[PDB]
Amino acid sequence: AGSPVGAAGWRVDPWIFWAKWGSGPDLGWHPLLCHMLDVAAVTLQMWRRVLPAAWKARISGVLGVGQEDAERWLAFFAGGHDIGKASPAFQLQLRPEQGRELVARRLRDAGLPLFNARAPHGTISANVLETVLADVFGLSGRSARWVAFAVGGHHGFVPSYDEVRRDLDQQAVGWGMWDAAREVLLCRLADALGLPGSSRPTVESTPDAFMLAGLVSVADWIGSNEEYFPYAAQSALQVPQLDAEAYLERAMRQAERAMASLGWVGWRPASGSMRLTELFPYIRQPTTVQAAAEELAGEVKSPSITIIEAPMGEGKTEAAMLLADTFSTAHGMSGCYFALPTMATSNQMFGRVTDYLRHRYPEDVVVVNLVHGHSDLSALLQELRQKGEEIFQLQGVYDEALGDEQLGAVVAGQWFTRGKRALLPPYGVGTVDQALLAVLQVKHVFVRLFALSTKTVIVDEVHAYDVYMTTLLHRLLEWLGALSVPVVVLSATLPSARRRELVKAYARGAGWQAERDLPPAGYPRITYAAAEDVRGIHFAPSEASRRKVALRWVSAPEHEALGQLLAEALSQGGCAAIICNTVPRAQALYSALREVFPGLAEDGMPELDLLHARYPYEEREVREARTLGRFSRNGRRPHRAILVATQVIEQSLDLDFDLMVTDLAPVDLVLQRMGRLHRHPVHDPLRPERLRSPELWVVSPQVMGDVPIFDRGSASVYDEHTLLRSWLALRDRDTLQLPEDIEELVEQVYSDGRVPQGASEELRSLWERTFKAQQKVLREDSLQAKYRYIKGPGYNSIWGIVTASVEEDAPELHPALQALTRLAEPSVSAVCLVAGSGGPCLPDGTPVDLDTPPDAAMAERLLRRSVAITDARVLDPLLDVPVPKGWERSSLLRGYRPLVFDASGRAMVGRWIVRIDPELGIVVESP
Ligand SMILES: Nc1ncnc2c1ncn2[C@H]1C[C@H](O)[C@@H](COP(=O)(O)OP(=O)(O)OP(=O)(O)O)O1
Ligand SMILES: [Mg+2]
Ligand code: NI
Ligand code: NI
Ligand code: NI
Repeated sequence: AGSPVGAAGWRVDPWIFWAKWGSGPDLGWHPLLCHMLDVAAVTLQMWRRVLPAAWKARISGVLGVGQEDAERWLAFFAGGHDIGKASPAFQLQLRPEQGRELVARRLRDAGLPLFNARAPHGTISANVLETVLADVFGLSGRSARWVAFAVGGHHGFVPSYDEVRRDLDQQAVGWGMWDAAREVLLCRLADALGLPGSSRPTVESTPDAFMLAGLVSVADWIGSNEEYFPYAAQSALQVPQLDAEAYLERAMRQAERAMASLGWVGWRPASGSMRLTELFPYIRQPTTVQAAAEELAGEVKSPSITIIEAPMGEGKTEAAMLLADTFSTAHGMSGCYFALPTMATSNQMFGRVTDYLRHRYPEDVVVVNLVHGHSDLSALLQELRQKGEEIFQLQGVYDEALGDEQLGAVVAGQWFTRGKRALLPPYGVGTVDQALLAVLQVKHVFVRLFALSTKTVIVDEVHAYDVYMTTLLHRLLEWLGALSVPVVVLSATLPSARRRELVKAYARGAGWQAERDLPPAGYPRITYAAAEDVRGIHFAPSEASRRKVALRWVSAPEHEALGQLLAEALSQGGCAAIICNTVPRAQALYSALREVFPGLAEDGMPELDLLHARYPYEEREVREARTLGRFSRNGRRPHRAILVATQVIEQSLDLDFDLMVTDLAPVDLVLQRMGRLHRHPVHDPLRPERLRSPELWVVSPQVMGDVPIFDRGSASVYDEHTLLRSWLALRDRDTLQLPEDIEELVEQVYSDGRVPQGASEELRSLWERTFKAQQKVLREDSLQAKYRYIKGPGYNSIWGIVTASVEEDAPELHPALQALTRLAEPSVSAVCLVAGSGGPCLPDGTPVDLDTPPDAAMAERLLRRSVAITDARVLDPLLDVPVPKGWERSSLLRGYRPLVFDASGRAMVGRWIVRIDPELGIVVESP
């Protein structure tokens, strides 16, 4: 520091600097030191009221200090996140319309030099902390640099090394008097936290600092809510006179109230030492997999991965929740995230999770988990309808890459509105995609790693096709292993190579130097892996799982006779499902099937029904509720019904069907679809005699010679070569011998064996060609990994864990990078409206003002019309439609495109016609 500073300069007065500033009705402002005390207070309350004890113990172990020192120091860093706001570049950012000259004269009175240079405040925070944390606070240079970059990454991305130590203007950061000012602020915040003269923490572990950045981001978000953290200054004209400690106390109580509103407090484990029959009253005699799980439960270690492989319908989820209960009770990991399969809704799972949660936690589960632990939109809607202003609302989030403070407040505020919100609460149910996003190079990934770090992860239903086609779960397992996160993976069946690479990934993250191989065990089995311990527990399949399943084919010439086949099969009655690989095929087959089954069912709704994601959300709620009401284990089963549907039935849902028709798919997916066939024994006596023998109809592809010709939709959804392997594995079967044939088929298709089996040359050509295509895809993804995936845990530099496109912002996320990695289909969110005078209107029938943000009621009614279009034909033209100016400033409606149908229910989008059918849902069609 090259500028001498006199005592008059050291008088400074800390309170003059601002961190938050008002706009309209709020003429006041928030002093920077107040904001730092607020974020530190939120960190303290997190440590004392939210975080699981195992997390605090482990982080205290990494820090090398006791839990008290770890608490005050983490609070010090998190409060130190905005230290760079004390720079000329940020203080002069103020709007001229809102008293910028007043702040200018106020700084000038202190004697601070002024400069017009501009830099993001977080990079400045890294630039100052990397030196100040060492030269004053006595931390090692590595810990200082690590805390500096991590804390400086809080608005989206950790700064690149050049951003902090090369391109950064000195005039932007300031020096001399500014350094004395920041030194004063940091010393006062530290004294308020009681840092002297406690032993200095070691922060040299890269992954830990990385997730800690996510903790800091969440803390700043909590401090950004003006309802719980009102600005201390009542007007720009005057600087408040404050005692830092009393303000810290008030900030702590406010933090407690704010986090209490989010339902993070207070999940007391309330042990306890419960058995499986107690947690789940509905089960009398536990299934064999649950028995082996109950036996394993007494021997589990704090960080370990479990892989459960049992036939579908055997009740693996209760075993997973059992191990999770053992983790929360006996190992201090009181939190869990239930990672659902991508096509699954959270609804049915959430009730099971709630029913388990009643046995371990007080009735706060009613007042907390019901609205906060749910990922899907219905909970957000009920939270909107409920009094009062239940949704968390941010303001004054100064993300430089967005155009203004409130815009950044909206983008950050999406974390409390979008499905990713389910990640935040200690118990949450949601898609596996939210957890898989943690390894992508996207905004705020460290927030995801931080959320996952505090909970055991339970991956419900893993498919072999997914683990074969992508590395996402492997990388997530590496980072999960680094964070000492317990993991349970449910699966109907996996190839041995897949289990090997998964356990290898979690072990690689764990740092487990032991290289001993996984013990062999017959199917069904439970793999297990702790530090010093590794197990392969085989167990006898339940006798109910021993069934022969008929496998009939319907060839393309017979395909139009398929409805007549449904007539001859269901003539005696009985439920039946028909899975389709794509929405348009489902709509078409349904339209064809309407002629065959006109009749109403006993429940007063038609026996024929359709289900897919492409509906306005309320209609989706109706059809989903009707389906779950018909075909669940306890539902009012119709004497006869037919349900055409996509793969939304294929995953997670607890449905039962007397008969199953399905499109060709990779075999693990077909079996997963087949798990809904005769799933519940209680339904056995009442089944029609024609359907008493389980039977699985598969839709055959057109076959020129011996060469299959897959339909374009399935070809676009699934890898073509895998479909070829599956069709070859299934084409000669007459009967499936469960449960061994499950593992047999899956280990046949995904394993090394090439079986042309002496067929035609053209088929060999199709084989080699489709395989070359698949390998070209996998290779191309492997070569683009630097631009897509974050560095693994063993990477040494805290910077460069995420490189480009840093601070865009905010880069996709779901529409873009999600698609290149095939994590999910790219899509547009849309709001179905109707045309009329005065612009777009709701169907019933009130006008919408697109120019202003919606009120919560109107936002709810608008969200009820929402739909996630994913069709390639109209996706781009829909993106070209601007998001209306009032919506992008709303966290509830950012990224949503209005979709104005006419009275005919038609709308002109691109060359294509979009139409909103009462039965078919949204329908794309050529004009
Ligand atoms: N021990 C049990 N005995 C009898 N029924 C049980 C038992 N445990 C759970 N069930 C019920 C609850 C569910 O409604 C139904 C299916 O359980 P479930 O956990 O969904 O199996 P699963 O998850 O392994 O199937 P899948 O592999 O297809 O996802 O059986
Ligand atoms: Mg399951
Ligand atoms: Ni900030
Ligand atoms: Ni801040
Ligand atoms: Ni901020």
